[PDB]
Amino acid sequence: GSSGSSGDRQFMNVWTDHEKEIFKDKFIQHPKNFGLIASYLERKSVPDCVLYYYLTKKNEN
Repeated sequence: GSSGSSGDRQFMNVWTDHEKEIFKDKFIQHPKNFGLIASYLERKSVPDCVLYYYLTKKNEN
């Protein structure tokens, strides 16, 4: 990983590995806090991450 910013100029709106890692990184510290986890992920919003929490915690009751 030498080249920092290769390009990816195209607008890509999809949860990527890099993102996921961040979603959890903070979660551990400030769990149940979408206000922060979102602050870091500018590309994403507050009410945008709240969903993920469910997706990962979606079971059949």
